[PDB]
Amino acid sequence: GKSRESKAKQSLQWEKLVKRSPALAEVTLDAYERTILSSIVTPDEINITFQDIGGLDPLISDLHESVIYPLMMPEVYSNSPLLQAPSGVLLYGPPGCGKTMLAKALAKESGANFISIRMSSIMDKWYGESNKIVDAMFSLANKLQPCIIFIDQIDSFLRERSSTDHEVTATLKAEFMTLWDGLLNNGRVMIIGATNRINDIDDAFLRRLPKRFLVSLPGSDQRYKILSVLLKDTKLDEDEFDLQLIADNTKGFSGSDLKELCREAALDAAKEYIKQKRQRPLKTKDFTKKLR
Amino acid sequence: GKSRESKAKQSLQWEKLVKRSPALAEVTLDAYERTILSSIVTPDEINITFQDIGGLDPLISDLHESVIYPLMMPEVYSNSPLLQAPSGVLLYGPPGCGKTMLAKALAKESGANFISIRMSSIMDKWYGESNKIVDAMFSLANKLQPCIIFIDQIDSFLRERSSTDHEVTATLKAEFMTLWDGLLNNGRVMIIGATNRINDIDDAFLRRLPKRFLVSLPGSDQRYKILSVLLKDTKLDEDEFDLQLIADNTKGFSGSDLKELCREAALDAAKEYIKQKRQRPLKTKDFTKKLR
Amino acid sequence: SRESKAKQSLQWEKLVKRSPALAEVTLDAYERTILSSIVTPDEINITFQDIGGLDPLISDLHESVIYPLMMPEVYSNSPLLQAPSGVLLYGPPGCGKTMLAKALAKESGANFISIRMSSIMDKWYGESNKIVDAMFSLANKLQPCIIFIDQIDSFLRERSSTDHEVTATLKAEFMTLWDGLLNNGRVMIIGATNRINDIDDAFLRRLPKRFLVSLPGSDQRYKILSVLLKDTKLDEDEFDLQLIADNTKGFSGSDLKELCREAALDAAKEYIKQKRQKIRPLKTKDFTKKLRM
Amino acid sequence: GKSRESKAKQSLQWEKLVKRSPALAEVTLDAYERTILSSIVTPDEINITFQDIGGLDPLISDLHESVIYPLMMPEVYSNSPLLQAPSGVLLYGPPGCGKTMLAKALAKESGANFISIRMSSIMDKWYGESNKIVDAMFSLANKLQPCIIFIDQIDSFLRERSSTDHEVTATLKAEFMTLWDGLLNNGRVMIIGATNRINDIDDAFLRRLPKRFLVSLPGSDQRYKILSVLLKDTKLDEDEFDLQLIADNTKGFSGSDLKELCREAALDAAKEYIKQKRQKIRPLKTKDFTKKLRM
Amino acid sequence: SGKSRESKAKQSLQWEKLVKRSPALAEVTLDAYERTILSSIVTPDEINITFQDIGGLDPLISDLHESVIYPLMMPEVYSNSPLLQAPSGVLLYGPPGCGKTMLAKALAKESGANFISIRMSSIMDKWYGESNKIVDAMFSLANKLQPCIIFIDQIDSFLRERSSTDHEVTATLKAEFMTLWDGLLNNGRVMIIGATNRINDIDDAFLRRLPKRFLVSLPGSDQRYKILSVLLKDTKLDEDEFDLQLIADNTKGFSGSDLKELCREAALDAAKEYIKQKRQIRPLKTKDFTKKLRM
Amino acid sequence: SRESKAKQSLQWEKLVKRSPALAEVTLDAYERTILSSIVTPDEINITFQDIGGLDPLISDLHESVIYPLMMPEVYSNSPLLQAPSGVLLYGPPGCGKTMLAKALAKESGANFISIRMSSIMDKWYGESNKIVDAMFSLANKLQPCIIFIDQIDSFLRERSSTDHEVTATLKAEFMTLWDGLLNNGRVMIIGATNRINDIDDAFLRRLPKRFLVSLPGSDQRYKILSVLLKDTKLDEDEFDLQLIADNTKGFSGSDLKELCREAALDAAKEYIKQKRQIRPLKTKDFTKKLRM
Ligand SMILES: Nc1ncnc2c1ncn2[C@@H]1O[C@H](COP(=O)(O)OP(=O)(O)OP(=O)(O)O)[C@@H](O)[C@H]1O
Ligand SMILES: Nc1ncnc2c1ncn2[C@@H]1O[C@H](COP(=O)(O)OP(=O)(O)OP(=O)(O)O)[C@@H](O)[C@H]1O
Ligand SMILES: Nc1ncnc2c1ncn2[C@@H]1O[C@H](COP(=O)(O)OP(=O)(O)OP(=O)(O)O)[C@@H](O)[C@H]1O
Ligand SMILES: Nc1ncnc2c1ncn2[C@@H]1O[C@H](COP(=O)(O)OP(=O)(O)OP(=O)(O)O)[C@@H](O)[C@H]1O
Ligand SMILES: Nc1ncnc2c1ncn2[C@@H]1O[C@H](COP(=O)(O)OP(=O)(O)OP(=O)(O)O)[C@@H](O)[C@H]1O
Ligand SMILES: [Mg+2]
Ligand SMILES: [Mg+2]
Ligand SMILES: [Mg+2]
Ligand SMILES: [Mg+2]
Ligand SMILES: [Mg+2]
Repeated sequence: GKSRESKAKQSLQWEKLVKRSPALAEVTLDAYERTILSSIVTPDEINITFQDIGGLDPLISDLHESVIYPLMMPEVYSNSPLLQAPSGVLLYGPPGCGKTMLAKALAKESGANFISIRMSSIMDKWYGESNKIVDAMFSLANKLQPCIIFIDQIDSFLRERSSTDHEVTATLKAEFMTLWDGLLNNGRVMIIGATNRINDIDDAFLRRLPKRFLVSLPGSDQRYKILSVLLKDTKLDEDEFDLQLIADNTKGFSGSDLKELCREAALDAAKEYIKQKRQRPLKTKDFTKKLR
Repeated sequence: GKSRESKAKQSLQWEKLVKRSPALAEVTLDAYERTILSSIVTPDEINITFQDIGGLDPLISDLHESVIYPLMMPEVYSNSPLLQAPSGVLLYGPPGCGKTMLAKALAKESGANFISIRMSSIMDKWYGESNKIVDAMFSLANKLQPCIIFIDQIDSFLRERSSTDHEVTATLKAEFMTLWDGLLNNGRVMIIGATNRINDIDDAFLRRLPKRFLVSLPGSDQRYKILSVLLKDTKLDEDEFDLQLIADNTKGFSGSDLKELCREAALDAAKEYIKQKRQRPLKTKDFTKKLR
Repeated sequence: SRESKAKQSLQWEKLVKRSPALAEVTLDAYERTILSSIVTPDEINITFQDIGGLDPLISDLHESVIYPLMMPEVYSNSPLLQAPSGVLLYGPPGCGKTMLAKALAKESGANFISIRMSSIMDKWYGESNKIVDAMFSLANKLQPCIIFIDQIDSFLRERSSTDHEVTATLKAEFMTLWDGLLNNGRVMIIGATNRINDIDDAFLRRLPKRFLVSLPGSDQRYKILSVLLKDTKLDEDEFDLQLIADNTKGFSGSDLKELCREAALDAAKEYIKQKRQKIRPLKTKDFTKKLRM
Repeated sequence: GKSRESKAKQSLQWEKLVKRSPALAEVTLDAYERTILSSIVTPDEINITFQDIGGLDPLISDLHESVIYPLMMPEVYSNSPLLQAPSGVLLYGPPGCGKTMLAKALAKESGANFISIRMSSIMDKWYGESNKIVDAMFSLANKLQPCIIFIDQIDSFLRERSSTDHEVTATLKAEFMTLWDGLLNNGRVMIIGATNRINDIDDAFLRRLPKRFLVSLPGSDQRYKILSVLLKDTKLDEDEFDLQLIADNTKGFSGSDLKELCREAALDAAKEYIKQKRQKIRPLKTKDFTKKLRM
Repeated sequence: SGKSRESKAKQSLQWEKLVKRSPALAEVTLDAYERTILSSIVTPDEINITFQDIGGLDPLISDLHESVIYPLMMPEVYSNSPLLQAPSGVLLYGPPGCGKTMLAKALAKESGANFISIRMSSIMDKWYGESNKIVDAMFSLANKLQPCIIFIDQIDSFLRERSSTDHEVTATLKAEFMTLWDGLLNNGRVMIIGATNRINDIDDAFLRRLPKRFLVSLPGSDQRYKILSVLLKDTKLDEDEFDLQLIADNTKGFSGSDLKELCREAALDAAKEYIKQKRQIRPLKTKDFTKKLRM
Repeated sequence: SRESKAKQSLQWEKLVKRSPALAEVTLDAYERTILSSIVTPDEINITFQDIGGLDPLISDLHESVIYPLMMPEVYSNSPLLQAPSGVLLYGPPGCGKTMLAKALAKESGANFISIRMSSIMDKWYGESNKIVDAMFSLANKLQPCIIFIDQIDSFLRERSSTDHEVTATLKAEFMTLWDGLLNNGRVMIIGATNRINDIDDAFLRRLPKRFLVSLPGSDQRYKILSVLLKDTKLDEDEFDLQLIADNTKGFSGSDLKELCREAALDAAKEYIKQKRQIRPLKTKDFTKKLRM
């Protein structure tokens, strides 16, 4: 971290990481390892928990029973070597499905050390430093034993390797595959991404993500569930309000669609509250006015 | 390089190598040689042996009798000047079929001093350091005479040279090409590489890897073999389990996909046991349920 | 590195024993650094007779390169008969450029500087340039000399504005000493490359003699297979090398060497297993089964 | 000497050392040994005690039992020869975490003779004078049998040797390695060093510092203890003031940062009192500390 | 080290100024290197800049006063709490030309502390170990002249982030500076004050030693108005045509030095006729500055 | 210095006690201040059997150094068996080189001159050359003599124009005096360096015999732990030394001494607390202090 504020952020992240577990006090880091630590996200920083995300009850339960307990509880799962947590985890679906919120909840509830690295922080201007950054990132995730590495926009980073791509990026991707699944066995390291398209991911990179969570468009019951959890603690009508009519009228709708519709429905009456304040339950009419 | 932890790791690996071969104690190493010494994998670090490999028995036997025995038994093969070890070995194939585990078994059981090198330790930002590091790698391999230098993801390291290549990468590849096969002949040093796109490798580098092993997608009997060696030391149903149906129904399944399928079957089979422990024999239904 | 200094002393002693006139020659520090890369004929295991399929190329290389350089009294009558200032061995990979390089290091008798870019490069400022200058000065001091740069398409790559300042200064210094105001003695630069087009034009000019080590023909491949299978037991009746040479279309010398090694291993696997507890004669089925045919 | 203040300080330090140890009056010193004696630090000069350090009580106790007591009392540990004091001690860690506070506590509370030699008194422009200075430093430490040679910022003095190093520096480092752990066995001399860049120290010098104390950035409980120690003999509010929150949100703050925060908090608390006095002190509050603090 | 007759005379003159400034300073004596440092001191007579000559930094000037100057110069007022003492170091960092050396000059003249404005050429020396002795004598002299502020202009170069590639004298010099700045021996009323543009260039251990940090940022609209009003003092201005407010709005992104140059160009263009008459004054107007301003 | 003169008289008296025929030898003032820095056997408390893990090196050092220097008649039959004029106990730090020097000082019986560079360099011009000349003259006069220069790498560093003129003429004088030492008297210069490469090659070739004291092996570390833990009470069953030896990867002799010291302190801290108002040493006390 060249910047002083980056160094301060690194110190804050390291102090919080030591606070979460004192077993990291004796662990000594490298310079690029501290640079990777700069992006480490702590559970207190994340606001979204697994209780916040709804409608994906089969997917949330699958995520729990196949990731959280296999990784954080090796004592329980140590009966066989096949019961370990997988090398990678994939989340794929259409845009606007709240996969980033799923990653936030997967960071928080688990309490696993989380690195939310990006393509920009990995690439460095000097020659050969992107590979060293990737190596120190994997070394840090090995040092922080119950750690999850998260990459958002994984389709760009795990993009298929061709002959027309930049040599720095191809070398970086090959180094990433070497450290991800190579001779040197990783610790309890799980790489996690959210992609709009699964075809963009390389087949070798698709191999390193053996479990894929289809964050599919919610079904009618699941649309109702997400409408309920994204209208929580919203001052609405007790008698007139009916979520099922909105769920039936919203066919082929994503989470972002319902989120923006609820946002507009709240704002149009917040305006009237401001108007009265210058000198509060809603109704169906706001929701169904948008519906046609 | 000059880091305290890296120096301790280099001393540990050198002590392990001296323990493996008492004759190695009297040899001397340069500073760059000590630097590349940190990339050496000792047999104890690898948890995968040759017998953990299934479905590649013809490949295992051919690789032994054509790669390991000519290299590690030179007195036996010294009867003819055409029985030496190949100057290079390429393990290429579709992802999952086990090239990395081939290299793991070679690191554990061949008895050769292994050098698992990634690109990050090779590339250096300073001018002329990467070429000296490659020269030191080859000199160290020559000094530890039955050595193996393994480059996972060798396609990016040995890509087809172009005018658009970075100068340091191009000079790096040319220096590697020179030391690999030049006037100053190497000892019993062999470069083993792993890749998926064999055509991505340079033609003059594919020449230096003559003994190429096509680790292709396993067949039905092969897939039965990986399913059997994956499900060892695990409780199975005596009558209900029918692994032949699982092997036949896993159409187009790589080794890693097979491992993930086995792990998922074990998880849904032992969910109840894990729930009981937090406060189940495997059957055909567990495997076929995750199978599609 | 003490190994480097010991190597320099050993090669200097070898060159002094080879040429008594070299004893009184004094060298600078960077000259000794280059002297670390001197290749003596004792380090090369291969003579010119082991290169087969290039006999016209070998003879022409001799008459145009080795004889005009090693014996200047024979060619001194006419000034046009001077040995070339550079030689390029370009072609497809595996056809035998380093074969001729090792043979020139062994049998020509010229002092050999098989330099690599690891020795030429230096992290400190103004050190790579002085290393190249001392390389040329040392080659001038060891008056019949051959400087070899394997994979020369990288050292002498086409110059661009994106090139590093130290490497641009390096290539310019190489150009200046290669053919500048102060002409060299009997110093000839020899290079090998897979990509001749990547070499700079101002360097391709400085390599006037160009040997195209092309892909071997049928008779050439027969010569390579006869050379590689020398001192190896062959079947008098079954084994016929002409069929094998004809069948191996588009095979370089390295591919033929790998075919010979694999065939010998397949033939002698039973001998190997007996040793684990004579060599079987090599047959045409043994070679042809491995080959695609 | 070559300076009136230097000679006066030499005489004063020698008198203090003679008063501390009556048997030291019979010991004669060389001119270079007197120049080293000019750098003797007595406890009366140091104002920090071990009680003035907070958040390092496990480290303070470990340092005591492994360094101070094995050196100060050898009769308790003399039942076995393996209980002797370490030859060197390295206090390494990020800056501002209390390494020189521990050094001051070692100077005052431990009771060992303390030399806080600086790199100016060691280096000399002449030939061989620096090496004679180092040799006399080690001889003086041996004469003052329970000595501690403290060298603040030992990373620069004991940096990795190289050909680029001046010949006097390389000769100096070789002389230090010879006297420190070489053919002649030292007395109860311990070389205590503080640094921020442990990796800069030579490996051959690092082996001569076998006891290593890592003074890292303070934790939340450590920050609370440090703030409680720093805010002693102050007027604090009985109900408004609460140190726990303030220790909580000062993430990544070293001891120096906490001292600065307390300093500016005291200044802005008393600002009205100074305004009155220039023409009592307001008790400190949590809003006062968190106003200067950036949260 | 190296001394000259003119340098000796300058040191003698500075010593006379110090003795006249404080009678108790006459009884102390100095070393040769202390006298060398004496040449780098600054008296209020040599400075023509007052704290009233700085515009736009009035809250920063008041904060600097209350947190820096008053605790250092009247410890009797602040002696009720030990946490009221002056900071060990103060960093004046910001974009270039914003007024850091203006603040330092006003500090040297109006605060009244013995000011040592040291430059990098007086510290470095080719001879071995002379830089460390120069720094040691600098700190000893600053302790001798008890209220003392040591100014290192462009302190980023002196206190740059240490690395293994640093010269042995540079690294030893910086380690000696860190040892004396805050080490075993507590400094007296000595404060090291440094101006810089590259705060990020400074090592973390040095930034630890400069806890009070002042950001002299680029001036705002009101700040630019105050700077222009200060610069245009004792210069005739048009009663009606001049409008400093509009000028202040249009000079966006200007530092104090840029505004000084704008005023210089405007004044020269105004007085060109007067200079033509003198070779063989018009009051300043808005168009004078506007013809140069590039809004 | 009066103390220096007292030390000189004490050393000369001890030498006269060691060799009765040595009383006749006359001294110069430079020879006296050289004599001030020599070491007698009683000052050394380290004996050859106090060094563990170096018994092959102990025997080689004996047969090539101790006997040829002490018994010249026996080994004068072949010039190869004669004592070399230069011995270099080089190796990694903390492996026993200066302990080997201490044992050579105490057990040889040869007059050991352990000089330091503080006694050789001098500010006055020409005094250092007289010091070195008197050193070699005293080595001549004390007929069995070993000039031990601890850290000879700094003395014998590569000559450069940046070095002082006095340093250059000192190195020239030392080369002049060192050459001709073969077959003229029995004087051998013993050096001990961490970094052999720092030695100037012209001075390096004056040391033909080289002893590599490398990092100890597992068996050597077991022997070192056995030697260090002598006259110390150990548990009969709970204490196994081979576990400590195998767990101390890359540990030098100094590091092993520190580990034993801290383990003994940790085990005896309860007895120390009782005394201020000994437990047998066990494997657990080592392993809690040790890192696995
Ligand atoms: N022959 C085999 N025997 C047993 N298990 C196998 C075999 N091949 C693959 N596997 C299983 O599949 C996984 C394959 O991982 P491996 O590291 O071999 O893939 P890879 O070679 O890195 O793939 P890629 O081509 O994407 O680089 C292993 O974890 C292993 O459990
Ligand atoms: N003309 C030849 N005669 C005999 N053997 C040959 C010939 N050409 C190649 N070979 C065999 O092939 C092997 C490799 O040849 P060589 O090393 O000359 O290729 P190369 O020129 O280095 O390839 P590249 O052009 O990629 O650098 C040699 O060991 C040699 O045994
Ligand atoms: N553990 C602590 N307990 C109480 N106060 C502390 C502690 N650590 C630091 N401080 C306060 O912070 C200031 C830091 O001074 P200190 O001597 O620790 O710095 P230093 O160790 O010299 O710096 P460096 O780490 O760069 O050598 C001290 O004045 C002290 O008041
Ligand atoms: N706040 C201000 N009020 C009035 N004039 C100012 C102010 N700041 C700067 N100036 C004018 O700008 C000129 C330069 O300011 P100063 O010398 O403080 O910059 P500096 O801090 O030395 O810059 P650098 O960062 O490049 O060292 C001064 O002569 C002054 O006239
Ligand atoms: N081979 C060994 N056998 C027994 N004890 C050893 C051995 N090596 C080291 N030790 C112990 O560790 C300590 C190491 O100090 P020693 O003087 O041997 O190091 P050194 O030779 O000075 O190393 P360097 O010169 O590289 O600093 C010794 O006091 C000794 O007690
Ligand atoms: Mg792979
Ligand atoms: Mg070639
Ligand atoms: Mg300090
Ligand atoms: Mg300035
Ligand atoms: Mg030693």
